[PDB]
Amino acid sequence: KQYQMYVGGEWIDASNGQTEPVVSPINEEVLAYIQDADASDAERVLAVATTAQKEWAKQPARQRAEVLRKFAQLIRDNKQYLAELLVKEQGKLLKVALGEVEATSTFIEYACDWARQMDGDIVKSDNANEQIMIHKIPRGVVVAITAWNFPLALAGRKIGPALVAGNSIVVKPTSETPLATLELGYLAEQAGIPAGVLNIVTGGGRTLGNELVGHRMTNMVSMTGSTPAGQSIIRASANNMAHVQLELGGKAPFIVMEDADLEQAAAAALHSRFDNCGQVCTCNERMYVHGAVYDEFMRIFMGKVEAIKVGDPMDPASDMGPKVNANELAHMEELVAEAVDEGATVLFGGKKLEGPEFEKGFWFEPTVLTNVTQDMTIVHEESFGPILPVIKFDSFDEVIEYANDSDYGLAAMICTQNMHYINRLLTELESGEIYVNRGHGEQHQGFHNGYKLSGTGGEDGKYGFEQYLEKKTFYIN
Amino acid sequence: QYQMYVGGEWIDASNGQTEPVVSPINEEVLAYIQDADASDAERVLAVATTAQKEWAKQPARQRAEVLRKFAQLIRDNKQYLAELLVKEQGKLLKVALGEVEATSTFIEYACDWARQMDGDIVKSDNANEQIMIHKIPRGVVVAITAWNFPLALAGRKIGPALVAGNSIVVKPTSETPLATLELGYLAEQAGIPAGVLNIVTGGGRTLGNELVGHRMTNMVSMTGSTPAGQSIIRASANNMAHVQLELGGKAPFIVMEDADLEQAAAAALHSRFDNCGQVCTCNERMYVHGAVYDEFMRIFMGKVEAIKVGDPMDPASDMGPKVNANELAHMEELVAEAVDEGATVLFGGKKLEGPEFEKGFWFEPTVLTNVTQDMTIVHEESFGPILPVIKFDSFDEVIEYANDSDYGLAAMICTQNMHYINRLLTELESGEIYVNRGHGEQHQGFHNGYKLSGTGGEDGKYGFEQYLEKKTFYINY
Ligand SMILES: NC(=O)c1ccc[n+]([C@@H]2O[C@H](COP(=O)([O-])OP(=O)(O)OC[C@H]3O[C@@H](n4cnc5c(N)ncnc54)[C@H](OP(=O)(O)O)[C@@H]3O)[C@@H](O)[C@H]2O)c1
Ligand SMILES: NC(=O)c1ccc[n+]([C@@H]2O[C@H](COP(=O)([O-])OP(=O)(O)OC[C@H]3O[C@@H](n4cnc5c(N)ncnc54)[C@H](OP(=O)(O)O)[C@@H]3O)[C@@H](O)[C@H]2O)c1
Repeated sequence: KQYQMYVGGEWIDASNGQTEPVVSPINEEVLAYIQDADASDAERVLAVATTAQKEWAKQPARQRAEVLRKFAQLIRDNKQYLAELLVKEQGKLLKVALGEVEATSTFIEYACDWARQMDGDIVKSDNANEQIMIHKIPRGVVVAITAWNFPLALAGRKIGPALVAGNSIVVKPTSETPLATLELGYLAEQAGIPAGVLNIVTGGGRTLGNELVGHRMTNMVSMTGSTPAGQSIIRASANNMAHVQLELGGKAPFIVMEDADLEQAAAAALHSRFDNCGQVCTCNERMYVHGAVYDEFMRIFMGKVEAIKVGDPMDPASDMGPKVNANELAHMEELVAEAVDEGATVLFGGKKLEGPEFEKGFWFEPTVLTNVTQDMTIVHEESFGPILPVIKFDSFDEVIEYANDSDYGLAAMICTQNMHYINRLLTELESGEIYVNRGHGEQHQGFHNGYKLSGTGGEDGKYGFEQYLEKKTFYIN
Repeated sequence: QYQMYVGGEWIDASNGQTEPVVSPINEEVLAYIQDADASDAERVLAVATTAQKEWAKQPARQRAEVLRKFAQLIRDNKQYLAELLVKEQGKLLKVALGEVEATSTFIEYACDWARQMDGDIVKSDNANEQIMIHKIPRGVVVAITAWNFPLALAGRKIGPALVAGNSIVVKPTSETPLATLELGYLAEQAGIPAGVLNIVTGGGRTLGNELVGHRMTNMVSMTGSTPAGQSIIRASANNMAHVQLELGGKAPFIVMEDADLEQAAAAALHSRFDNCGQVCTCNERMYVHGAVYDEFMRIFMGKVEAIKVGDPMDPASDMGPKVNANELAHMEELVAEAVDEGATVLFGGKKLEGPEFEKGFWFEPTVLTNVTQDMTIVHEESFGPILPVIKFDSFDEVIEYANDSDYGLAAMICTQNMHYINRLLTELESGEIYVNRGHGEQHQGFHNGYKLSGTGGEDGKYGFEQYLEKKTFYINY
């Protein structure tokens, strides 16, 4: 099977003859080939997107919302096909995959509610017989770049707001897991999305993606991915000063205070690390446990970790599937060996799975490291896998300083029944997305917003949607 | 000789370095300033970070009252600060009095947003859960200013930054810092706590570059040339500070066939030759419909020939000097290049001659005619009293001409045709549009540039809110 690219309502090949394979993490089966365009394909799809946007913007916002609501429902109609495709290309549990498809639909349906919230401002002038008008208008062409952990939902997360607001979009999905995203091309056509309003091109992030983000025709970049790629895009955007909405890496601490409910805290900590095989940007990446509850907490928590069943993600008994590819599995092995080198203990796991049920695929054991000090690399380098270091602490001010000792500042989780600890978080905890007495997991109406190198400018909600519009100011005498 | 205002104290550059400040009127050395390099960035950032922690705890009404007092002290010393602006920058005295006033009203206007910082209570999809989105200060703001209105640009940024609970590190232009440095004295007089307002002087490419990329810089608000802003965007990859950058312009001034010619001629005259062309919204290319060209030009050239160039303290002067020798040479180079490309020097085009102008940097009001759209003077920002004039035949043509540009800040159009004015909203790629009047924006507006004219905009509601960060809480009960 070989996919094409969706450009201007047609299916076309990369102008270089290049393809790229897509490999299942479950069994290393080559699932399909995709086009592997390079920088020379950017201008065509941007020009097509530019032309289509002029007509799309003229459509009443209510019609745009009606088309996208149909698009989102067509996605829901094909939930089972798309979920099984996500399981095969990306490796997530089937039940998580079904949840990702639903989130794709709801990300689009949530944005449709903003179809009627684009009013401008009538501003009173200091000068007589004069009016100041501040209109909201589309930016034009949005470039949307996605990551592989939730590729389909990350696309809907950006398609929805961009098209509702009257923009056209050029989606460059991750090259690791683009197949389900490419299938949206056919549903876009079924829903009646006009030709060129939704484009899907596949190719190298550092070639095609880099050409798209700095291009003259690109008015906005919405991108999800690692911090180094986001930094490259920031540099590129100096060439066009396109608005950049970049949602990048995390190193979320999970803090268990002395007065936490240990059973609630342990279950929240368990899911927050091992959801999606650790491949969540809000994951519990470093667990801080107060020394007074350490022993009792860890006995509860470790009983949970040791019962995680790693297996085939179509098997309903599986609690954790494979890692997405060999590069990411190698990263697990290197983080573990390096942590042993700097003095840490491997309490559980810490190796790739052995045995007949796992000779194909990229399988890593749920891993807990102890005797970890704050300065070890595993406390600072994002893991994005099932590796959890555990650090003791003795006071709030101590763990706060640990929490902020980071280049990342996306998620943070804390379990405590002390309301004054929680109130100090507003001014003292340098994370943009804070969970109190529960695990990670954001909502469409929230604001997914990362401090420091976790991004520059948030996503979702009203403050995410508002970034897909531009302003135009009129001084009218 | 001036020092730098850091942490409530006055100190020298840690290198031994100083830099002269020269009057454009007579080339008199006015003062020496500190010429600090990158090695002074950390220290001023450290005391700003410390001072912000206590500043943000003050009730917002108290911060507004301190800033209101700061704004009135600036007004109290209007005559001293205006004459200082005249000597260091060369603007006309009455414009200098206006700039001082706009410095105070920039701050006073920002004090009105002191009670417009409410967060959001957001209904959760889950029972017994609350989503809270708080608005908080960003932290340390770095403020970089340009030389054409140095004191107002400072106040345009000091006002919103400090009202919102940030601290500020102001790096003024090295060409014209003196009046800006005087603010340090007034900040002590007003009771601004030590370290909330800091003023450091040094090269933008050394000290400024180190300030904008530093880990302690949460936001950059900068005004200046497009190449400098492109350097700041690249540097911001290192910290992902929010960057509010207000860069170059190339504003078209458009005279449609149905324009009130006398009204259009006067608005065009001031829009180009205000502040010797040193305004980012200046009329930089004049498009005149061929059907009114001769009548409009006879009216317009009459007004140009009446411009009196001379001493900016003399109330008879309508235009003062260019700011320095390099900017003056740029005037001579742009004219010579335009002639070599085929333009006519209809008027002016030379350094002023004769005794009375043997000292200082004096250039004549200059009009270039028989210009084609592709000449360099139609594309490269001049920022001086040079005006090319281009014929056109249709609205569609002049929209293409207007948009054929790397800049997209200001635009001016004179017409009676409501259909033309309505088409501007979708077809004219400028963020700040003036209809049947000249340039000049207002504090309640939104000063916003498309393309390489800047990132997000400044002033008003949407400028103020960029000085705030968000924090999202998912609180489970
Ligand atoms: N903060 C959030 O909301 C959020 C949510 C999910 C994931 N993330 C983060 O994203 C990362 C996920 O893994 P990942 O490997 O997919 O991230 P990645 O390697 O940085 O890839 C992200 C995307 O950007 C492209 N890329 C790489 N360089 C680029 C460039 N110079 N210009 C344009 N695009 C470029 C990629 O293309 P190629 O695949 O072709 O290289 C890919 O489509 C993790 O760090 C995770 O924390 C963030
Ligand atoms: N859009 C607006 O609202 C607005 C309003 C007024 C002026 N402008 C523009 O400003 C330009 C003229 O002013 P200007 O000559 O002063 O601009 P400039 O030469 O770019 O200088 C701007 C400021 O930034 C600093 N600079 C230069 N490189 C820097 C860097 N790599 N990092 C940090 N700072 C750096 C400068 O420091 P040093 O000069 O001391 O070395 C200076 O303080 C014109 O193009 C005009 O259009 C824009």
